Amino acid sequence: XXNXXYX
Amino acid sequence: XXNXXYX
Amino acid sequence: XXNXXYX
Amino acid sequence: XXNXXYX
Ligand SMILES: *[C@@H]1O[C@H](CO)[C@@H](O)[C@H](O)[C@H]1O
Ligand SMILES: *[C@@H]1O[C@H](CO)[C@@H](O)[C@H](O)[C@H]1O
Ligand SMILES: *[C@@H]1O[C@H](CO)[C@@H](O)[C@H](O)[C@H]1O
Ligand SMILES: *[C@@H]1O[C@H](CO)[C@@H](O)[C@H](O)[C@H]1O
Ligand SMILES: *[C@H]1C[C@](C)(N)C(O)(O)[C@H](C)O1
Ligand SMILES: *[C@H]1C[C@](C)(N)C(O)(O)[C@H](C)O1
Ligand SMILES: *[C@H]1C[C@](C)(N)C(O)(O)[C@H](C)O1
Ligand SMILES: *[C@H]1C[C@](C)(N)C(O)(O)[C@H](C)O1
Repeated sequence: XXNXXYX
Repeated sequence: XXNXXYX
Repeated sequence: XXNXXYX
Repeated sequence: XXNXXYX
């Protein structure tokens, strides 16, 4: 990761 | 809000 | 984004 | 003010 979310 | 990110 | 805030 | 925006 490294991005965020939430999915 | 309620979503996340990060932008 | 493009909106503002703050939430 | 105190809120943000932008309008
Ligand atoms: C990103 O979100 C995860 C899940 O809640 C968390 O473990 C990290 O601390 C946070 O930075
Ligand atoms: C973003 O939201 C996640 C999930 O609740 C949390 O773990 C992080 O600390 C927050 O920055
Ligand atoms: C939020 O956006 C306004 C408008 O561009 C800027 O003046 C602020 O510094 C920023 O926090
Ligand atoms: C809020 O946005 C205004 C307009 O750009 C700015 O003057 C403030 O510095 C900022 O905090
Ligand atoms: C992150 C926040 C969210 C998008 N509202 C969710 O609860 O649906 C997701 C599972 O976690
Ligand atoms: C959230 C995580 C990210 C997408 N990697 C970023 O660091 O670019 C952003 C500023 O914050
Ligand atoms: C932006 C301005 C605000 C709406 N007054 C707040 O302080 O509550 C928020 C956290 O940030
Ligand atoms: C703040 C950002 C915005 C909502 N995109 C706008 O450019 O329309 C407004 C004038 O300023």
